[PDB]
Amino acid sequence: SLAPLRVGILGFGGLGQAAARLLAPKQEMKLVAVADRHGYLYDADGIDVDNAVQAYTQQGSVGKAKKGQMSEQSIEDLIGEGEVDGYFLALPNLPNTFMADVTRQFIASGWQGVLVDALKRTSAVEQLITLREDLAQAGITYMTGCGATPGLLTAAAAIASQSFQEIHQVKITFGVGIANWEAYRATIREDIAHMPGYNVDKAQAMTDAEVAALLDQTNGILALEDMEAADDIMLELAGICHRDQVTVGGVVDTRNPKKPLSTHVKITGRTFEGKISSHTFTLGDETSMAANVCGPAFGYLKAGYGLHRQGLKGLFTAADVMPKFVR
Amino acid sequence: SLAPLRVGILGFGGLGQAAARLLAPKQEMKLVAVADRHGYLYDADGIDVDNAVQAYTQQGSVGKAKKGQMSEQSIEDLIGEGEVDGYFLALPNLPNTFMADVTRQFIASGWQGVLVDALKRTSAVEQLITLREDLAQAGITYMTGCGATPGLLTAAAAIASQSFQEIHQVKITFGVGIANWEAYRATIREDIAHMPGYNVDKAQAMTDAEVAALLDQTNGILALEDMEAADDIMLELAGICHRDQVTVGGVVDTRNPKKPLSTHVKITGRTFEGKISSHTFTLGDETSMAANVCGPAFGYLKAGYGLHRQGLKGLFTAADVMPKFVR
Ligand SMILES: *[C@H](CCCCCC(=O)O)[C@H](C)N
Ligand SMILES: *[C@H](CCCCCC(=O)O)[C@H](C)N
Repeated sequence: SLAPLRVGILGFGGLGQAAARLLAPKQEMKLVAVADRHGYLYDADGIDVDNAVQAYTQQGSVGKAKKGQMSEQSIEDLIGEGEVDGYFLALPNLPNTFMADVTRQFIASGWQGVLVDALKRTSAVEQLITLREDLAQAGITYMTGCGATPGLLTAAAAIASQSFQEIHQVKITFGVGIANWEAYRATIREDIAHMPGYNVDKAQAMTDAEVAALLDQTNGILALEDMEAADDIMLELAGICHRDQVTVGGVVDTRNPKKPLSTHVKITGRTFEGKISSHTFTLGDETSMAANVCGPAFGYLKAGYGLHRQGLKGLFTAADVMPKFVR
Repeated sequence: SLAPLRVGILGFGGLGQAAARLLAPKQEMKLVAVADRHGYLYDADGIDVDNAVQAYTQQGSVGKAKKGQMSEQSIEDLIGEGEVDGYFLALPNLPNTFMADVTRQFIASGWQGVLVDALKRTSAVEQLITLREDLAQAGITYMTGCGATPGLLTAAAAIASQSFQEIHQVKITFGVGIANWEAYRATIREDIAHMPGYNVDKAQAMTDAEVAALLDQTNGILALEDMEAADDIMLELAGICHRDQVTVGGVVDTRNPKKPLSTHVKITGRTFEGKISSHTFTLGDETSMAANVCGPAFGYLKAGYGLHRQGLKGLFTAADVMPKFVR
């Protein structure tokens, strides 16, 4: 609180903006750094989040904020300009190697400290796993899949698993209600890619005409099933179950702020007594995606710094470490 | 699996017996050591659990098992006789300093490795907190309150807390159905001590006449409220909330194996968006007390060994560390 963790956010779409708002009341964490594609903002005294959001939404980049710098190498620039202890990578993984490529930038820069992502797709977390020794040698402590799911729900399953001799199934069912289309339309193609007959390339190339066309066919509801979702490999690496016993689905209602169903994870297994049973972890319907992604993300950044300060570098998942409550 | 964790159990009432049964199918953990008040059993090749339970239930001590040694200093003897990497302290805290006194024995012996308890009462965990430097200097890694509650539910609350700016309440409600009076009547006074107008001294002095008298007044139901329960100090030490915002209650049905209500923990707080909401973690009704106490206990022993192998000694609670799934 005399010595808060100095943190940055890379990416300032809806998620990074929400992360900035979440950090505002924190005593022991201070936002000093934001970057987007076209500009960055450093302030060792703490970001003016109102000014950064104005700049981004009104002028298209935080580079246009007071103290903002326009730059086409915004991330390269920001890394070198300021004392930052940990970054939240609130970047869409677009192209599908970008998170790994931003991370390769961090490795290349000679910067050390904590990185946290809220990656979703198994194949994305697999690219970060390939970098675990590169990260370790660099002196980076990297927390992967530390959002809502993967993240919060993955940790809940890892704890719930302790009652069982054998895990049979981990089933994640999420709900999202969109309150502000503005701070979502940037990322809707990420969700549509999981729709039947879609892939990341097909979703990303869609026009708003095609998006509105698709959404009108279901009153703005995206019912997603058997998603490529890194909870599977994270629980597998944690020794809890095989990735094939993990299934992720959910509902995003693009036309209602109200969560369309209660986010939960159900962990089914057999106990040492041979009894088959299930634990369920259910999220409150008034906890938003932002709260359930960004809250854990900074809890893992804080846990990560704890690991970093004890000399433990490399790659950790949300299934591997207990997140620390941030005040 | 070529090199399993060699573990012991101190105390062989219903809980220690259940812990022995839980370890039986494990590949990467091997039970080598049991002790009770009047005898001990060491076997580096792995305990015959059938023989140990026969001896205990039939002859009143594992000292009477094959390879068993009768001894009135059973714990002092066992510690010195065998290579054991971690012990589960499945001892009733009777008298109320016994767990701390057994732990002072471990500190005095020069033995190092992992200890785990399933203590319940705040004041008991407070006695272990006083010993944290003694433990560290001794080279012991001590995992306290690593049962069902405290333990599993405490870790669930620590994870659930990450969605919130401020915690308002953590409410734990547990159910226990007693299947076998035999493996419970030894510990029923532990639960009765939490009944209205009772304390530990009054409960412990009760005759079976007085117990049966009390139980007949409620068809064998013990409805317990605002218990002295270490989940409060564990979540406080974890920086999550004040101990006064933690409340523990539940129901033990002494006359039915069926769990009388679903064990759950409800975490209420305010999100960064100012919204009040609750997460709920609910246990399966066919997960027994044994599974939900002993499963986590060995998950924390395994996590503890991981901490020990990286040179981290002293005192950890279930709120502080992610338990590791034991195969
Ligand atoms: C990513 C998943 C969001 C999880 C929402 C959980 C909740 O807040 O209850 C979306 C689908 N892009
Ligand atoms: C200790 C508490 C047991 C917790 C039971 C939880 C469950 O298995 O659902 C007892 C009251 N002695």
